[PDB]
Amino acid sequence: QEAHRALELLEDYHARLSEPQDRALRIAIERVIRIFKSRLFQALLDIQEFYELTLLDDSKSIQQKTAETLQIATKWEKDGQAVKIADFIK
Amino acid sequence: KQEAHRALELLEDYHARLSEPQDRALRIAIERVIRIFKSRLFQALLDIQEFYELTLLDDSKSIQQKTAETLQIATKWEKDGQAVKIADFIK
Ligand SMILES: [Cl-]
Ligand SMILES: [K+]
Repeated sequence: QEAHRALELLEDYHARLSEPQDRALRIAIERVIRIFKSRLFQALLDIQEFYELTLLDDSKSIQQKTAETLQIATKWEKDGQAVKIADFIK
Repeated sequence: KQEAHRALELLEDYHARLSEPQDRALRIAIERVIRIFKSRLFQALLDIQEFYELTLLDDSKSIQQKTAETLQIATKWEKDGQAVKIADFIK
């Protein structure tokens, strides 16, 4: 169970599922993989957006960049431990 | 450039280049961002590990049950942008 290889292992399990009676599972796994990649991509865009808006803008002082960096850490730390209670349609 | 896959690499590089003492508080704050982001990634990968070990590698579950659990997990992720998620909530 090495965390950095968890998706690799799932990919390899997918590759091994070739029997017709396992095909609905294989398609469901393909959907997990797609949605997981989208989660990772969105997470990376969170870094890209911070990097652009805060760190590359050479009109912001080091002090302002620091403040913005501290606020994003604070926010992400809260998000990290937040618990879902509901979702809303559309 | 903004190749998304390289976002953390570029952040790490910016951190490495912030070496003047008047930039040090910004350097420390960026290192905190990097730690917190890597922890987010690590928990996400544990979500897959937990699924793999508890659903897929459990030989006592039928294919039907494994399919249902697989669909469930992706649906939850799919709904996360419309989710109400409360920080520091009551136990
Ligand atoms: Cl995430
Ligand atoms: K998340």
